[PDB]
Amino acid sequence: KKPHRYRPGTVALREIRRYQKSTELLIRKLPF
DNA sequence: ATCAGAATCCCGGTGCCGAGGCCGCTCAATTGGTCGTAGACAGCTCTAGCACCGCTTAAACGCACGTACGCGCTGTCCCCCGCGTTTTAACCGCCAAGGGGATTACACCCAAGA
Repeated sequence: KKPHRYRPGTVALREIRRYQKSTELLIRKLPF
């Protein structure tokens, strides 16, 4: 059985929704 | 149409540092009184805004015809989409460099200061 693999476009929108719902700082603290 | 699959939301559960309630003053807010000038009100004016006519004309709309920018569809191969391996951004215990107590056996005698 071939392992699960999302088509190009699903995880992108998932990350869009996740980062639009949360307001945490996306840039790291020490490098900035 | 239909199922297997990893990804996502809500519920026991918990406790802790952030959110919330209380006390003493004391320095800012309040009261009362004396100056007082910038603000409210009346008056003159003429310039500036407003409405309308005479004569003029380049600007704006409808007509004629096609075309080239506008847009759907096709062939390609590409470089991101996504998973697996450590690693590089720091985080975390024993070497071989010196600073020091210790010694010069055991028992006895002589001399000379506080």
